[PDB]
Amino acid sequence: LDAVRKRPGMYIGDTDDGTGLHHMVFEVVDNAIDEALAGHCKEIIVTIHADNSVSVQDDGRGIPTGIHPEEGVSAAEVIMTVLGVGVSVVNALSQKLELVIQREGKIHRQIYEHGVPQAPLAVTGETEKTGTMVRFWPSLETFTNVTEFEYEILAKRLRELSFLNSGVSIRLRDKRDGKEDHFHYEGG
Amino acid sequence: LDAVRKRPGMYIGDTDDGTGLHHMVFEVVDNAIDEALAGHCKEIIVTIHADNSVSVQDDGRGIPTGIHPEEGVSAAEVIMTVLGVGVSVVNALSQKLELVIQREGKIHRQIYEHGVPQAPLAVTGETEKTGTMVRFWPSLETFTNVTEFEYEILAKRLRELSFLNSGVSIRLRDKRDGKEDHFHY
Ligand SMILES: COC(=O)c1ccc(O)c(O)c1
Ligand SMILES: COC(=O)c1ccc(O)c(O)c1
Ligand SMILES: Nc1nc2ccccc2[nH]1
Repeated sequence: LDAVRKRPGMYIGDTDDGTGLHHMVFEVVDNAIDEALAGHCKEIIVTIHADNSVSVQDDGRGIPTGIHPEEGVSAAEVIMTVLGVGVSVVNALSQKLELVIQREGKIHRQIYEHGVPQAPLAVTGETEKTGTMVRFWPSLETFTNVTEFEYEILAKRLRELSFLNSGVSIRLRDKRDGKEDHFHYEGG
Repeated sequence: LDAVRKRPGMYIGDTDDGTGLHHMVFEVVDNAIDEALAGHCKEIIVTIHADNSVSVQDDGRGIPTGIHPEEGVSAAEVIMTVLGVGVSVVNALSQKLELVIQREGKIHRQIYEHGVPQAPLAVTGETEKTGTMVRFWPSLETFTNVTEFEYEILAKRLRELSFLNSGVSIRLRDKRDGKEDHFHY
């Protein structure tokens, strides 16, 4: 990920005017939609947390967790740490990123800071559900001037996205003020 | 550098008991000694600064600055960012590292933060002098418990090095309390 770290703007867009900041969310959402589309229930939830982190979760299959034969780490870690621009760009430019994967009856958890995993992906428990959750805190060493998420920017885009992605339920929650929206277009 | 950032302990040594912390200095010192050995005056100066950083300077020829033909960045940057363990390890585990190279009539400078160059190596002025200087601020995200340099730990090692590298003068200065030593065999 050092190539992204060296020139963040070339990968995410403008890091000073808020456009790159919001691009972080939309990159994660694109992955979540892809996950949601492969399942039959298809729901994603985007939450703006009070600490100005954002989490995106889907109830899909859960991204793969098995050890990659060549890389020697979990598939999820490979996706997060090897160079849409890819979620690895978001990970690189996040001061913290939490990953939770529910798959095959197991809960997998991992934490990253500035793209660096704090430990290997670990099975911490059991679950009856499936899905992936990523919560990230944009790096304040990279994102300057505009550092807080604008609800309207997210809601507008998620609304547009719902019409292209039929059957996918999209929820947006702002924990700073309690605002909620639900974008679900059932065409097709 | 992510392999280093991922398992700092495996590259530099224990990051909680002060071992790894001091090894950071010794890695830089190895490079400085090599550089000093190739020069005429043969002196390195190791300084513990009051803000808990350490600088190591030599009066050697200056490490190479030209663009690496294959990597496409300065040779110094290649050495600082591509995997003794190598100074790239120190760079990766330093929240800030400042590099100054005096060579071929010019002064060159570069800043890194957590091993990431903030800009390319750049010519900032002219000079008659030659040598290299690295000042590094160990990352406190990595180094825990023992975060302050112990003078005697540095002095002990530097003394051993002065006997082995007998033509080289080694100066140790502590700007916190003014203690200093001069190892020369
Ligand atoms: C590559 O997959 C991801 O990074 C990813 C997938 C699904 C999600 O719900 C999410 O928040 C992130
Ligand atoms: C690659 O060389 C170095 O990293 C290096 C060389 C000489 C020095 O005086 C120093 O502090 C560092
Ligand atoms: N604070 C901070 N910034 C970083 C950039 C790259 C790797 C680790 C880092 N820790």
